[PDB]
Amino acid sequence: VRQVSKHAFSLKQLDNPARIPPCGWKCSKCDMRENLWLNLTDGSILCGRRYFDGSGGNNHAVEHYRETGYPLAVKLGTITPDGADVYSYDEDDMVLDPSLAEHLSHFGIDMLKMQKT
Ligand SMILES: C[C@H](C(=O)O)n1cnc2ccccc2c1=O
Ligand SMILES: [Zn+2]
Repeated sequence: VRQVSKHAFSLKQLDNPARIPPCGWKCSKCDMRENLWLNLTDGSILCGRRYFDGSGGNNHAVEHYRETGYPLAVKLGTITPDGADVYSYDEDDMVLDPSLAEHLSHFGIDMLKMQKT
């Protein structure tokens, strides 16, 4: 392998004061509680793409990307002190965010307190 996102150091985050718990997240837009992605620009929590067999998510995170251009999302439940799964929609890859700890702090998340799913 994963390479540093071209957005890791230039990302401009919006001020979103909503409290984000350490576990038991929900899609803002549906019942989903798995394949939930936190968009690092706006703090939106939304579900991953639908699988070919119609399982998986309801496309809410990717729809939000197409509407906004906000490129980086981190998969809740993968955040450890060592890192997380971060996807970049405009680079179409799993990427490194060496600023991840800051990006998550901005929305009041402590990486040392999040729980592995
Ligand atoms: C976050 C995003 C989604 O599901 O909305 N996502 C996540 N992982 C991927 C892995 C490979 C190819 C595409 C995606 C993707 O769109
Ligand atoms: Zn959803």
